[PDB]
Amino acid sequence: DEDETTALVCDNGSGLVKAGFAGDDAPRAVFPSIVGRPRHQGVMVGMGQKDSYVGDEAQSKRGILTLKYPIEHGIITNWDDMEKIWHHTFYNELRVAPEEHPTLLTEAPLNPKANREKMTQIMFETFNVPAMYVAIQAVLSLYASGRTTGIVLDSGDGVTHNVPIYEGYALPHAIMRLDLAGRDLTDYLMKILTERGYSFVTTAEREIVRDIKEKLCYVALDFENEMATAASSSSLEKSYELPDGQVITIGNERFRCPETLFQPSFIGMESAGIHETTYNSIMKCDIDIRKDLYANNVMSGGTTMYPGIADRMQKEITALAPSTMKIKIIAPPERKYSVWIGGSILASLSTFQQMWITKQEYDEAGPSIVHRKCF
Amino acid sequence: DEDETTALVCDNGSGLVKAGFAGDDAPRAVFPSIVGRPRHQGVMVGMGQKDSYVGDEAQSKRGILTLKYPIEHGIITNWDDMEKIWHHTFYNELRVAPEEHPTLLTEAPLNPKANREKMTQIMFETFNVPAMYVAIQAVLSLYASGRTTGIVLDSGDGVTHNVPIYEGYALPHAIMRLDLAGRDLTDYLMKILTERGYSFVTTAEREIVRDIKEKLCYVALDFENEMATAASSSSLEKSYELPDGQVITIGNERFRCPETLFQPSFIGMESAGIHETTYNSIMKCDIDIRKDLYANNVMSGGTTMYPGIADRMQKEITALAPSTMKIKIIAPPERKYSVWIGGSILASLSTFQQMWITKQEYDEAGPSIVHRKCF
Amino acid sequence: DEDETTALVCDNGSGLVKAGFAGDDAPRAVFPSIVGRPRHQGVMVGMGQKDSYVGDEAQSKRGILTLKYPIEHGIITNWDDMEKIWHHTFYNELRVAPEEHPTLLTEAPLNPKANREKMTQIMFETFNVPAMYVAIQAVLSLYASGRTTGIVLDSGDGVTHNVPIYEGYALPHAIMRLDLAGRDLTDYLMKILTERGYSFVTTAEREIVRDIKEKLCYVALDFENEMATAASSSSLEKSYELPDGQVITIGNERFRCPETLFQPSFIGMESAGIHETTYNSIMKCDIDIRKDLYANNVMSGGTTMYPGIADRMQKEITALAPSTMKIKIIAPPERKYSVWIGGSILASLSTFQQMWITKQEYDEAGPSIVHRKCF
Repeated sequence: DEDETTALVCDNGSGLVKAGFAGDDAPRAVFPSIVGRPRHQGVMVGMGQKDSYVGDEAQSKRGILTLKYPIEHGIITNWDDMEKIWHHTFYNELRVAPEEHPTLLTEAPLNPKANREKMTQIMFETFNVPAMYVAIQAVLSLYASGRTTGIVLDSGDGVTHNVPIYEGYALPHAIMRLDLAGRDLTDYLMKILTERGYSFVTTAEREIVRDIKEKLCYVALDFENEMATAASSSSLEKSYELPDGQVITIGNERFRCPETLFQPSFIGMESAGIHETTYNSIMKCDIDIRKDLYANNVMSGGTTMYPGIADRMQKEITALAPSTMKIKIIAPPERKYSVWIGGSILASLSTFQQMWITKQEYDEAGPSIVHRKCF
Repeated sequence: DEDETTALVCDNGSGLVKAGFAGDDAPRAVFPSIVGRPRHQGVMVGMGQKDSYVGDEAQSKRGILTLKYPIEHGIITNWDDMEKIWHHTFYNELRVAPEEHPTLLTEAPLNPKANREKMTQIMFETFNVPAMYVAIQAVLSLYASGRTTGIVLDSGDGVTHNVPIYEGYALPHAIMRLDLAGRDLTDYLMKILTERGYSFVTTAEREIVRDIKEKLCYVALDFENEMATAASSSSLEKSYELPDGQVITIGNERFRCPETLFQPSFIGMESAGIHETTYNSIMKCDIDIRKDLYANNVMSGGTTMYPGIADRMQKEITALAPSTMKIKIIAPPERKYSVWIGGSILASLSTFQQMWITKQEYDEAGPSIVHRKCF
Repeated sequence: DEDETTALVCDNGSGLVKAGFAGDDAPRAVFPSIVGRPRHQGVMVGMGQKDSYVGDEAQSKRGILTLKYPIEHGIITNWDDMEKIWHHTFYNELRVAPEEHPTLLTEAPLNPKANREKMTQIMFETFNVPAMYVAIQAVLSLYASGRTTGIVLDSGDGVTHNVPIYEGYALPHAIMRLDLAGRDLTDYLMKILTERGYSFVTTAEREIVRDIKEKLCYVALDFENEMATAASSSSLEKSYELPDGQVITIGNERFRCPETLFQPSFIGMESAGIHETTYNSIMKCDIDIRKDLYANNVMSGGTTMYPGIADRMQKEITALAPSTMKIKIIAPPERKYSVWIGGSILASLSTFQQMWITKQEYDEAGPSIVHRKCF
């Protein structure tokens, strides 16, 4: 017990952190990974004039901020903010003490040697956690699927990826990435709205554009019919209500914004997203593994979650792929949190006492062991 | 004992003083802060030529006096009138010997350094009280509400005020004063009662119109339905008996005077009243305030008390505010007295023996220490 | 002539409307966008029961009326009120027959388009104007500067904006609206005056504090020093007398409010103010047009007319900008009407007989052709 369920899992995600204990099905703490600092002196009536707090406190909610998004594009960018974040992860969010709990964290698909180490320097030297672990975001998604071989295509908030997996780890020459994903299409949804209207330009009109992404967005299975069919009498017309009585008629719009992730092109770079990108990821992968991977293409993230995406993947990657390979997407129900759940199962596991990085090993060898125990 | 409840508390309020001791629920002395002086060499009563009268004395004998008001616009203008008043406060009202009682005097929330220092001068250097404290009114009103988390919107008699507090650090650029309040409203009630027919000609016809305000009046929860239906058959008629048996019927007048505190404007520019003035005791500074403020919006003072003001505030700030904030007003029972009460409870506090400004601290260091021990 | 001078222009701003004819240097009608409605049945001196008043006439009757603001944040939220405004704009304000008059009406930087079109319905279907145009406000401020290319910051009433225009094409991907502007930076100044020493009595006096910003208010070149400096001996001290004998000794206040536009502050509204939000508008638009953006940064609008604001802008954006790139503000003398002057010239234009959206095209194809004629 004392290790086995007290183990923690804390996905440092591209916009939101997911923390908890191990062997929980779904995260104990979820928060926008943002800290900031005063542009002016200012107090309320409350307690004592503090320097920086974190998350939904400073995001739903950021006036005197200088917003720092310290984990940009899934690689922890600022470490004074990150530390404050983990302080908030324990002594606010999980209501626990660091020296008591081993932690499992996730990292970037190409997290550099020394950043993985920088994580480990802080987690022992300020946080003093008794044991710890960090595993790559993608391997944990395929592990939440529970397949040892495959190809994960992660398009969460600030990063799109493709990582083959076969019997244990990843393949960095195949591994694709893209810096435009779950965020970038929400603002773009505001454009397509602001070609319809909209107008959404308060903060409270901008952060609701986000939610309209989550509901009203679809991925068009054939844009040729659909876009044109929207403008007759038809359907496509849906609506939302504002904080007041104004209806938000959105029709010939709903499907335009996800389509982007299925061909992001922009004047003198072509940022080919989701599909051809798998074919070229697997075409850099092992030739004997390819077959399985064609059938074991799995998705994860916020912006893999739009309605229509799986069918849309199913037709597309096939048209590209060599017709003897039985191809098939695995995009499970829980695929916005899978990165974490893989972690949870990876910690509450009878074998895992071997794979912990401990107190002692750290003092003896220093952070490079956390690289060498991984690969 | 020798300090504890020998400790005095004395609110210098814009028209009214509240003196007393530490550890009392309700003020021991209360008087109208008028200073009279005869316009005639009139050898008076059981003692002949008197230079002055203070409190109700000055209010009876007005016809022979000139009336002075030292705490005008929140602050201590002339220090001979003040000192006369405090001599009345101790040597007449409280009946104490000044040299055995620590005092607490209050201070107007934008009380200049030297003005705090000048209360500090007179208490020790002439009154010779062994110890003292000067206290930011909105911090005493705060405390009394069992909270340090809560924005005082003081609106007394000659003052409106919104002061936000960081455990003492009362923000020096969100604090507000706005002098249109209980006095402006009383003269308004006279005005409207005259349009109605009536003649508030003499002093005996004039000071009754104040008390009518204090009790018979209301704040509309919507000004349409009220200020239409009242002019018919309906309700809303109330009546007062005079110094004689002539009844004074008030119906379309009653609820206009408190309404004023919310909505002036006519034609020109763009400005605020209570609600918008609390929407910019909002827009000011700190990132991690807000969620506290909107839910913990307090009120205090003489012109806060008229029936309807809480529910009227509660709709109003909410329509202005972005609709993710859980908003809630707080308007306590005793809210023309809180200013003193939390004062009193703050002097009978076990933590306070560091805080008292003493004889010695003053002979060693002198005046500024009262400010420097606080802000 | 028959088209040329008889063309109208009517900038529907978030508080004030600006109207007139083609060619004219300065607007023929400037009115408050106040539809006021009665809470009463009754008759005025010589005039019977009307359902509404619009502009100044409504404002004068406040006590008996309910006011609304239909063009909140720049966007037409209620169409009963809007239609009432335009009906007043022709049949009262511009004193002409609409069916003889092409009209040019502005629209917010990213307006609604279902609303550009709803505006296109009412103007033909009820006001039968022979032709008309709807024009993007900020594009008309760069058009008052006679340029095809430049980034425009328009901070008018409850509108603040950043628009990058390249060769007559307003890039919707960088367009900020901020929601702290000419109003918000008055209502606050209102009360800091009152903190010091003031009050505003009854139904009218709220609306003197825009004139106070527009005349007195300074943008300090350093806030830390100036804050202390004001409270020493120093200067800052000047005074404004009322329409009665109350002097407004404002000194220590005068600089604090224009400063707000260089980073508005509280919590549930991010507002990196003026400087960073331009940088983050420009950096959404490409380098080969960034050279023309940094040289061609523009400001129109009431509150960007501040004493200090150009010089402050000049230091403040440059501290964020990549260092060799040459910057200079385009903030011309007439920058509180520019939006209408863009319109007036754009009607008085030899080429425009192809660019009128005609009587006929409307009956054949309907409203969206007015957005499709724009692009």
